[PDB]
Amino acid sequence: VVGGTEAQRNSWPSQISLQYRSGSSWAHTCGGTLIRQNWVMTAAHCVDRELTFRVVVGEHNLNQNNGTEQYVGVQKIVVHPYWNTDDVAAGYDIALLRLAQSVTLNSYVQLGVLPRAGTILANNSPCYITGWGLTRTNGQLAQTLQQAYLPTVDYAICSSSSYWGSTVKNSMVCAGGDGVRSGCQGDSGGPLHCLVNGQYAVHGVTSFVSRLGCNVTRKPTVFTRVSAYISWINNVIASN
Ligand SMILES: [Ca+2]
Repeated sequence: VVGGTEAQRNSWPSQISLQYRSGSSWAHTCGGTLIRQNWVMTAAHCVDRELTFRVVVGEHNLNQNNGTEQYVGVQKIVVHPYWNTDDVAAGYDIALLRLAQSVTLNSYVQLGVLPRAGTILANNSPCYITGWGLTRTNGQLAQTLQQAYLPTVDYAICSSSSYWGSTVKNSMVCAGGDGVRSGCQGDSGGPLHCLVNGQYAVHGVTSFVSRLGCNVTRKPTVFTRVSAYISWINNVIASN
């Protein structure tokens, strides 16, 4: 997260850290959202490679023991059937991970609230992006969970020539673009929490930013619109 601030520890309890094994050590690569005690929602491009993955819930500081963490392996990876790794702009950047064991829900670990199917947010709706991703373009990961206020930019405006143009689809959500705050590498797969009817719901899965950089004016961070995949998500969890 570029231009963010440290989140209160465990204030976004559904946020998870997706890590892969590199030799005898582990490295954070993406964010994700705990949607069931044994299911995590993340981006398809995060699990495109054949690596050994593990999920960490209740995490805050990646390098220190916070006394709230739970580590669990990944038993199954279900990528959306239309996902095309060579065309992130085509959409479908979403994947569901079945955890090897069910995590224990508590003060630091809770399920994320998903939107009702088809829900579209009005322009400039209040949302927050969270993650341990780079704090600057071509920079380094954040040690502690970061958050940044990132209001939405409706489709009509985001898909115009002044912003992303035809690179964005109606199956995506755009947020930010103020040139100061944005998601960045490492935030991928993470949530976009938006205030709807008094509660924060996960409306987006961080997908991509401009090749020019993370925080670019009129180049909002783009997210997979969760509300367009509710039926798919329910069908996978109900038959797997
Ligand atoms: Ca920690």
